[PDB]
Amino acid sequence: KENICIVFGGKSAEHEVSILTAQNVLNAIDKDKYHVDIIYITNDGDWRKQNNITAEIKSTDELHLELEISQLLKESSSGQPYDAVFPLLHGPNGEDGTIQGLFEVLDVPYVGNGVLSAASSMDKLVMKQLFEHRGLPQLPYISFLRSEYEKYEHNILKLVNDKLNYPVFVKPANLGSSVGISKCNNEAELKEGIKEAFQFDRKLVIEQGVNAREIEVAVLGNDYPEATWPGEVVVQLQIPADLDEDVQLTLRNMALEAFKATDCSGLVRADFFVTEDNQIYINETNAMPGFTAFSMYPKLWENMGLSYPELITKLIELAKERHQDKQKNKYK
Amino acid sequence: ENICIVFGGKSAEHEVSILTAQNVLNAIYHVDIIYITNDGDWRKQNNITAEIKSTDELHLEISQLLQPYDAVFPLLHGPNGEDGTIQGLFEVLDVPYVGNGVLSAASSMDKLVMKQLFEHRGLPQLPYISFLRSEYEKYEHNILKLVNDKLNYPVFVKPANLGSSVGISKCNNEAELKEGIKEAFQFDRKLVIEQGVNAREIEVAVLGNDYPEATWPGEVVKDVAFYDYKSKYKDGKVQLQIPADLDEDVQLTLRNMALEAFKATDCSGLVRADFFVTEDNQIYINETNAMPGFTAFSMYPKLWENMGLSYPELITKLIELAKERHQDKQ
Ligand SMILES: Nc1ncnc2c1ncn2[C@@H]1O[C@H](COP(=O)(O)OP(=O)(O)OP(=O)(O)O)[C@@H](O)[C@H]1O
Ligand SMILES: Nc1ncnc2c1ncn2[C@@H]1O[C@H](COP(=O)(O)OP(=O)(O)O)[C@@H](O)[C@H]1O
Ligand SMILES: [K+]
Ligand SMILES: [K+]
Ligand SMILES: [K+]
Ligand SMILES: [K+]
Ligand SMILES: [Mg+2]
Ligand SMILES: [Mg+2]
Repeated sequence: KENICIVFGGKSAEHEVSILTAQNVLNAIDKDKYHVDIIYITNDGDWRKQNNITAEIKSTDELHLELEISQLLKESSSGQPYDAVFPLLHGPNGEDGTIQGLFEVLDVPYVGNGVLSAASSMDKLVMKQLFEHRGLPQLPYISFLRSEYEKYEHNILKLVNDKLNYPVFVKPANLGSSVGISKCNNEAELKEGIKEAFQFDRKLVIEQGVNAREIEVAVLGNDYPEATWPGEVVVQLQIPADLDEDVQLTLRNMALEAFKATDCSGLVRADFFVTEDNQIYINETNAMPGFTAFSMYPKLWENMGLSYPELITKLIELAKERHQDKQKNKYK
Repeated sequence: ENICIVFGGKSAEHEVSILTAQNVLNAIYHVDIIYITNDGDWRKQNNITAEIKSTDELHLEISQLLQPYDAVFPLLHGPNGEDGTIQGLFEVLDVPYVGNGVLSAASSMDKLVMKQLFEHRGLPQLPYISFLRSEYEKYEHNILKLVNDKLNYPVFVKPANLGSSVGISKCNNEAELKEGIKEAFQFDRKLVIEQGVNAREIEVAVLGNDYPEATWPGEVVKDVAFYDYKSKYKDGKVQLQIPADLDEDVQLTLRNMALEAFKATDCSGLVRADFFVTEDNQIYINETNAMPGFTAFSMYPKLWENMGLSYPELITKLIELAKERHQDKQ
């Protein structure tokens, strides 16, 4: 058997769905193939651990678990070091690169994106700037800092009025999912949206609004990633999405380009806007997308013939490969 | 107030981090130090009341190693310290720290991401190419032909995430380029190859959080063209000049470029911007460094001394910026 550790919970608003995700992942892992330990991070930051999961998780209640951090991750309960650590955290303090940096300092192998890819895909501005260098189409947008807005509010609003068309969307640069995002139908709502998002962040983006369908593509791999056929979020899903053949192939190639633009590893989900006349814009990539048994990312791969337990195993094997390829770097 | 100095690191710049730590300790508070060996082992020594006489005497649970400290001051160079990794550990433990955050340290260490962000900011750069080890094995031929068609010999092959000129080689033709690529791949999975330029090498120091300030530029006056590892730390044939012999408008251009490069990676605390200036007065930016060296051969402290900010004041100012940034997070 191989030794795996699941990390879930976290100082997050999505604390409960991370626990729900852990139940689906734990119940999908073949216990005869993997020795499984779990680490539960409470809403206060305390780390708690339970050893050797051998039965099915019957309720999300029993995953609420009620030693130092380096000791919990260093050794499996079998005594050996873990072969892979699978974090299932969402939002800030989870997919922002911090816990990945902790994994790197402690030299533990882990599933998913690394420090650079997680942090660059989290920051809305950096994400768009790397997409633009790659040549990916994006909606017109403006960005500025809180310091600049305190002094140049008049000039910033004049640029928005000229370059963009209403409605517009105001988004904080480094916050959680749908946290501080406001659709603004006039300039009065625009200024109120800027004040709301600056109350918790120092950097802002303002996007041109678009009338389009939301199409998503799932990517899996390290150095030779593969993309799925696209799906749509009608939350109800439609897999595969009803698209023209040339749009389906364009989106799969763009998802591979977005994966490379942020130097991703393991997985990513590329979300697009597709209008009625087949105009394509990339919205964002998700370093740790929804991973429940009914989420879009696993269902997109099920349509490709990859089952949920096989997807979990493939991500673990990618974690081992990325760790091995890191050791062959010289550091002396 | 209690400060903790972290130095060493699992990095090819290990010895440089030790030399940087000696001067920061000798010029700086209740001071504790943590020595990370070249293999990644943490070793702590409490209370440095006396003066550090040699680099040799600095060859000495992580959560318990970190009254709690008012600020932790990392002096790590290169991977596993200057690339966002140890900054993420500080974030999880909710401990204030000096310098750049997770994203800023990571995006400035990776020279490819750095160049792409500098390009979007509008900064001038030399023509370059980048590729992964996986791509070079399946596409070696057209990659070497892309160097011939897009770049111009001589070229400089570099690992993406390193410093102190480790892994860099100047290649005058395709035969030397193929050896430089094989050598650079020993340090990283990703490379950058730049068109070479004949130019003077100028550096500018930046300091601050939401309102950074930049110094006057200085020049690395040298006889050799390649400022390699031996030229940087092994012998004193190279002389620094602060400020540099440049026109007033050229010096002001370099300050404004350093501020834009600081903001291009959303820097916090400090950064050092390095430039190339040709004989016909053309300007390219080379790189920025999230934690520049503080060795006797370094320039970041000397650049701020010329501004009237002495060495002990520079250390204190960096600690204040760390406490300010931490309070804004909480
Ligand atoms: N395109 C180029 N043209 C001419 N010289 C170059 C070029 N690229 C690199 N060099 C030489 O290599 C040296 C190091 O370059 P670079 O800044 O890329 O490496 P580094 O290790 O990041 O530097 P540092 O030690 O400051 O971190 C420079 O001082 C310069 O002399
Ligand atoms: N420019 C836009 N035009 C139309 N709808 C948008 C635009 N930007 C965001 N939205 C809507 O807002 C939702 C959240 O936007 P997104 O940037 O994905 O937030 P997050 O990254 O926090 O999930 C999306 O599902 C989308 O439907
Ligand atoms: K994102
Ligand atoms: K750098
Ligand atoms: K030539
Ligand atoms: K340099
Ligand atoms: Mg979204
Ligand atoms: Mg450097």
